[PDB]
Amino acid sequence: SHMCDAFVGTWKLVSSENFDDYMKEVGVGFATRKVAGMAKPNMIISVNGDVITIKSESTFKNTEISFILGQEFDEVTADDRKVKSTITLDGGVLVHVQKWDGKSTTIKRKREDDKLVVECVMKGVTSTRVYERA
Ligand SMILES: CCSC1=NC(=O)CC(=O)N1C1CCCCC1
Ligand SMILES: CCSC1=NC(=O)CC(=O)N1C1CCCCC1
Repeated sequence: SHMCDAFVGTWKLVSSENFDDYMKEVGVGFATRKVAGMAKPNMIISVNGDVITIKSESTFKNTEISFILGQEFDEVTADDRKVKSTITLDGGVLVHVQKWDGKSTTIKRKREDDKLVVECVMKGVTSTRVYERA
């Protein structure tokens, strides 16, 4: 058993704010922003030993990352950036940093009440996305 337990399960998007703006900041093109912004993903978090898996399933894309906390990995994002990612647990929050082309973005995932809150930041543009158990 582990503190990451609080994240495990199947989650459904219930609200999004400022995500088109965040995606613009990151450099996502118009057509991708439109189609990804329409997506209503289900997000499946699981843990097997030290390996955490986060899967997103939507009509836009079905993606998945697996990782060990603190240990860099290379990720291809749904908008086709090739980034170096590191995810750590800080004070109960999963902190995901992606670095590419001298740029960086941080994605925080946290449990608040019965929700899983996703906060995405690029420069000083923040987007908040709220998920509930499916
Ligand atoms: C735009 C949909 S993708 C997505 N959306 C979210 O709001 C949270 C989340 O973590 N993901 C992905 C990221 C890549 C790994 C699998 C999950
Ligand atoms: C909520 C995290 S956003 C995110 N995280 C990733 O780890 C991969 C990825 O592809 N994305 C975005 C990128 C913009 C297009 C929509 C998905």
